Amino acid sequence: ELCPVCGDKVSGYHYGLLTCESCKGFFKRTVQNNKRYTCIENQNCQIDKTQRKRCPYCRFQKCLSVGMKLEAVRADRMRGGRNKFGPMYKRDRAL
DNA sequence: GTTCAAGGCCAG
DNA sequence: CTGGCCTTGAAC
Ligand SMILES: [Zn+2]
Ligand SMILES: [Zn+2]
Repeated sequence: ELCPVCGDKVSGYHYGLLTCESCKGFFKRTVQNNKRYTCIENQNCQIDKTQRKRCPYCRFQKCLSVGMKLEAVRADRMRGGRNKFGPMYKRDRAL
């Protein structure tokens, strides 16, 4: 399937839904360090595989827009296991 | 024992 | 900063 954010190849469920590996890394990086970006355009830049790197601000807005969850990023940076969205993913897979 | 989604590593 | 690959571990 295609990443709902940039269209790249999905690698699995990441923070609420299927996304590509790069967007998973980007969202993690962003939320973990409270990164704050600023768009030089009009905060409505188009995101695609070849432009996602051009504006992190709009890339992040899209991540939130499509449904990526801030709560899936762990405050205590705990490793492994499975979060509260475990069952949800199991349901999304079936349907 | 196996899954597999979340965190970590690091070459570029 | 980016993103492909690695490590971790509760849930099943
Ligand atoms: Zn993506
Ligand atoms: Zn923008």
